[PDB]
Amino acid sequence: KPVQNGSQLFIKELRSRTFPSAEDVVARVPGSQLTLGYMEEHGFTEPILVPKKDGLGLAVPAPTFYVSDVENYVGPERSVDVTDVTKQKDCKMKLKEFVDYYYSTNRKRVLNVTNLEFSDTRMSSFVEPPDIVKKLSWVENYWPDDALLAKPKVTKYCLICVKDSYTDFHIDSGGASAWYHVLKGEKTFYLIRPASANISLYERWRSASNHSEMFFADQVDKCYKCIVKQGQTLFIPSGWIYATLTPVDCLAFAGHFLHSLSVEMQMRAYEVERRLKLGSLTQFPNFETACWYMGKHLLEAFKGSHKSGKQLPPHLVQGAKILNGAFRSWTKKLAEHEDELPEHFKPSQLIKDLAKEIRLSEN
Ligand SMILES: O=C(O)CNC(=O)C(=O)O
Repeated sequence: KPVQNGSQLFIKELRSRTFPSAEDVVARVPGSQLTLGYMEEHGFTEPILVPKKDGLGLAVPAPTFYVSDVENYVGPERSVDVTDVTKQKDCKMKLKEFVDYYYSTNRKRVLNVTNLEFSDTRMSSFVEPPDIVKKLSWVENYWPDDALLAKPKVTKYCLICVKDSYTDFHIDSGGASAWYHVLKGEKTFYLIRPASANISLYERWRSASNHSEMFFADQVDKCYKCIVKQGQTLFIPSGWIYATLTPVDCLAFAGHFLHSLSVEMQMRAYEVERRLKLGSLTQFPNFETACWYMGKHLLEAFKGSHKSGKQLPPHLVQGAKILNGAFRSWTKKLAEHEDELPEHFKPSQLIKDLAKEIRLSEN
């Protein structure tokens, strides 16, 4: 039976299939313990489920917030990306038209909105990302408020998924990490660890002509099933390959971020991404610019290291090496990389300044 990913038959079969529980890799942590200390101690290599919002500093509206309200705050005439799940093709319509669809009592289509970034709408002020995200995020920490280049617009997403909707396996753009909060309903995540062969398998799969006919989880040793219920929050680490299935109508909020715990994986994903040459819809805008700002901050931290005699932790120094490599790669090359370079940056001087500083540290 040659079925397509996201088809009614596929979903039907996917619902009945058995998966190792995410009990094996996903840590349950109360909102208050999810601190910079916790993250630094553990290294954010595994998904984290926070069952209850308390202590997260997450701000969301009450579950009494319906799809019709989203239409009201966002704007019924706003253009929105809509995935037809069963075709696995994307299209664009008015929010009001999707809403009309959502409230139909005989939907003949399976349609989701998963790309709706609402930072530029009246709905923005109803949602604030978890404090830990603000703490880890490169953009939040290191992208100046007065920058000439617009911040990456990936901070506040509203997701509206109907029953039996499916998003196929993917790595988030930029190897970015993610938080997902389920406001109403539930969402099932299928989580695959970014072990080196898994990433390599994922690239070959995603680049195969007939990937939409192949269930990726069939190719890996372990694909963990994680149900995220109403009121719960999931944090997905850099590089994890995941898909989702929505067992009932679901409303969720989400955001993407880069952080210093996963410099290596972030660059890896980015490289996979630039090879696949796909997407251009869910892409992490100005990933490279965020890296440039981080390079600057690093050079500024290495230097402060001389006034402190307090060397930099190994993972930052190794981050420096990775970013410097990427910097060298993007420059003297080539003609589109320049478009992501922040004002008043001297690419050549930063690179040499960082190489020396890394040199000094190792010595
Ligand atoms: O639909 C999905 O599960 C994938 N979601 C996204 O990448 C996002 O916008 O956070």
